[PDB]
Amino acid sequence: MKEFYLTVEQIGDSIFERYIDSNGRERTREVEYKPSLFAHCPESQATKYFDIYGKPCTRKLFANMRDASQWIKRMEDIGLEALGMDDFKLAYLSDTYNYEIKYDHTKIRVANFDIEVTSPDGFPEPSQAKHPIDAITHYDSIDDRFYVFDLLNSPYGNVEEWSIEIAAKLQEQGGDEVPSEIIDKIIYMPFDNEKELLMEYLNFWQQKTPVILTGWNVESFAIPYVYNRIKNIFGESTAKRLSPHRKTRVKVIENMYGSREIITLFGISVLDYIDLYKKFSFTNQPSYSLDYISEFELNVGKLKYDGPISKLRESNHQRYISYNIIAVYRVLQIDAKRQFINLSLDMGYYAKIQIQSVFSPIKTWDAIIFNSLKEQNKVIPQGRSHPVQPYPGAFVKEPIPNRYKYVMSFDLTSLYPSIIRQVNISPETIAGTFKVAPLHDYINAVAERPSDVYSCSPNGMMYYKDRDGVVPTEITKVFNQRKEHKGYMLAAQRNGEIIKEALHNPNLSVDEPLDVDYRFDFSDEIKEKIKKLSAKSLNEMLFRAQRTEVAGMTAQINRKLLINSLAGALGNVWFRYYDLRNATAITTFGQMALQWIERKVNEYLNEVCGTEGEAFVLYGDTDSIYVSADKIIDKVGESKFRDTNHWVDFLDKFARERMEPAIDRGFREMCEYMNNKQHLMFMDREAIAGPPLGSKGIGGFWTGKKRYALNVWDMEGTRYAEPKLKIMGLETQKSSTPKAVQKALKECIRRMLQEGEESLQEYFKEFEKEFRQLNYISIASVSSANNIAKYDVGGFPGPKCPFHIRGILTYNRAIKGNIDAPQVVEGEKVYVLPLREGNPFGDKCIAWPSGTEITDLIKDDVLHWMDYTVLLEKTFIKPLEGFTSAAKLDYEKKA
DNA sequence: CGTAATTAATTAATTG
DNA sequence: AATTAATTAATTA
Ligand SMILES: Cc1cn([C@H]2C[C@H](O)[C@@H](COP(=O)(O)OP(=O)(O)OP(=O)(O)O)O2)c(=O)[nH]c1=O
Ligand SMILES: [Ca+2]
Ligand SMILES: [Ca+2]
Ligand SMILES: [Ca+2]
Ligand SMILES: [Ca+2]
Ligand SMILES: [Ca+2]
Repeated sequence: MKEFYLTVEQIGDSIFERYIDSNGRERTREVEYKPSLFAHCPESQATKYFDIYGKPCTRKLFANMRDASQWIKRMEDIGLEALGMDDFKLAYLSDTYNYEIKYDHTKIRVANFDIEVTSPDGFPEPSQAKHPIDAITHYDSIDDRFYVFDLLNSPYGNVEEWSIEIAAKLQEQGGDEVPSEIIDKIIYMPFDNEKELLMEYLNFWQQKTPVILTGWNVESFAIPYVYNRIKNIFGESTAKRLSPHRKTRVKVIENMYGSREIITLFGISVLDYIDLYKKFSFTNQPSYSLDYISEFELNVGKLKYDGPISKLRESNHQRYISYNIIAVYRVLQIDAKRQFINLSLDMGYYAKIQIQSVFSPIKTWDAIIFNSLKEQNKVIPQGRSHPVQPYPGAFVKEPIPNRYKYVMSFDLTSLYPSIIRQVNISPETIAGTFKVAPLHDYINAVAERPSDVYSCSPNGMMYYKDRDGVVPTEITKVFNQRKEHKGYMLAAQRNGEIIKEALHNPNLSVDEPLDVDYRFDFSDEIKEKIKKLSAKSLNEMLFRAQRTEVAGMTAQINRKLLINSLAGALGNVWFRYYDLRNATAITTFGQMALQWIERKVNEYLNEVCGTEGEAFVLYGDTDSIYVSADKIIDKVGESKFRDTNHWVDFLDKFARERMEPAIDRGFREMCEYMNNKQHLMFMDREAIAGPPLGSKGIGGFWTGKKRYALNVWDMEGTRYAEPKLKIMGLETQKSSTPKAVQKALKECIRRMLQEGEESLQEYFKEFEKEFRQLNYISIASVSSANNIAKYDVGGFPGPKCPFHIRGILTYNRAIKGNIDAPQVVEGEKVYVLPLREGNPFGDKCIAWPSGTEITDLIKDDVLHWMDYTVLLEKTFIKPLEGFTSAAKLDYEKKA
């Protein structure tokens, strides 16, 4: 097998590399890498190195990395461009791995761990690490074992050994319910004192040094805590042994009185799973406790205990250790499902960056582009300083607020990267400019044809057609990868719905789930077999389909983010190929494409239909159009339909056979009009939406831009077994909306679109009757807590203090002089509740850290002073008022 | 050190 | 309540 790197670092004039060799064995080497950079040279100098603009460059080979770096500084001061990859580890990696990397994950040491620290005086700050580490569980991917380091004796208590027997038993049975599938994988090690525990953990770490270090919050708690505790007890050089090169860097953050740190461990790539989850999951969560995320992703129960966590070891060491192990295993479970580590390795190795650089689209693209250009013996430009400037983006149509009964939407395939490729937008493909007519004139095809020679964008930019830009070239490759995974995801999704259909009529038999790969559409033979399966076999198959869909979702949506990020990167001053003309070309072409196709669809739909000048396109946003289908249904006649699936079939056929071909012809004209390099504006039907046939449901509605709801029966080829609500922007979608309110408003929308006005009125009353009985957490608002210090005036709200900060300031006054009540962390999320006037908290609202029961000392008071009336009006009634007024409905029977 | 467009909620001040 | 502006948070794309 071909070699691949694990980690790369620059220490002085040396590159330190851990790698897998041709026999699949982990190795380390130190290389005195001699880098190269380039300067522009007179034409009269024969060479093989040119910049992206085809200007001649001469290579300077340096004795070592410091002198290359020194050369750059020198070139800045003179004002002469120093060209080349100035990040030397990428340059090194590009030389040492002169090929598409094929990697083997089973050889990569992936490690997650977490630690427990008992603290009788509040949060144990990693920067002081003054309390003993009393448990560590460290899972090693290569061994596939959980190494459990348990402290038996501590200042805060001497405890008995942990029983794997009791651990294994379910909680019903008085056990700890450690999943049976990992029981046999636990290697348990108790210790007499903290010193040998830590010493043994160090040697262990030396034997089994992580390449990928992960876990939950490990970068901000576990890593810095372990590092500092070992430092205090043993000394810094001993703590440096966590780096396989005995080098670390401590980053210090703020913070008036507060101080937290982040350790960089040279020779390891840290991918904190919270950070992976925030970047790659495409959710926004009310809370980021592992308990909250585990429940969300895996549907597992919260890790319940009695007393505060600072007394859990003391009172129930057994559960203390079991919960430590499970916590570690839950992250593993989440990744088994989400597959983010895998995604990181894929992207990292494709780009030839340090794996931890996947968090950075700019860094990622810089390497991809560098490698792509290096292969052709071309030289990359030097990074330049730019001022930050606002620039124009997408077009959003103003909709008429209303109910819309039948709606078909259409959306463009991967729009921005498609524009990049169609127009040939790249730093080196710029050809010139033309005189700019109003966008409106290009939309209406009345403006003069910009160029007969070059590929054009309505912002005035012209690009060469006769060669390919590095940006179109490299975005195309990732796009194709994205396309493949999306294919796998949609088939998995379609397969899911087939299984869902089959669950309506489950057969009474004893059978097994079928052995199938879900990334592929079921064969007819398979579909026949599915119709004779039992619910048990069907339900298990469904779970597997859904799991396959999720993996395909991860793979496709993150590749989409990467490619869409290149379009954005053109507008970030830190990107080497930053150019606002190129960013503008993309967005302005986009604005044209959408409005252009709006005109074309209306024109078409007026011809068929036999109408004159009706606006069929009700709404659009960036790359999408929403088409009122009422008149399409009208022509054939609503009474002509047997059931819902009949008119859904009808519209589906009409879009596929009539609309898409008319749209394609429309965009081919535009491409010719802009003289583009390649036609790639592909717009296909997305949603078919409407009320169930024969019902009083309204089907859908808009309140304004970026705010609507649709009852969808078919989504880009997936025919649902049950209609799904497509709700965008509305409070049902916002993480700041109370949990119970999100559900109530969703059922409200469901009744409106599927059942009608009378049904809505029934639910409203029922919810209102039950509101005061719901759990206070489920009805609390949520918000991020930024700038708490800015508005804190002696514990009281300063000028312009936001409601949610006011709440935090009310919290902080309530918990003064109290050690074991949890503190609100700057930047984190908080639950928020209104308080009735005359409350003893002295203010109108209170806030406490999200994902946690409010501390017992004031829970009783908060529950009693909650303003349910304000709460209901603010979070539930006001949003519904907006939905219903837009849809011309009443939530209460009007007098 | 991917982007812009857009909403809703809330504070301050003003609307004779 | 009802604006206009400014800030903050959170979406859609
Ligand atoms: C989601 C997203 C979209 N956009 C812009 C660029 C997209 O091409 C355009 C349309 O967004 P989308 O339609 O959401 O995505 P897409 O067209 O790029 O990909 P798909 O094939 O699944 O439809 O909006 C961003 O700039 N950043 C983003 O994060
Ligand atoms: Ca814990
Ligand atoms: Ca799209
Ligand atoms: Ca059946
Ligand atoms: Ca879209
Ligand atoms: Ca599509």
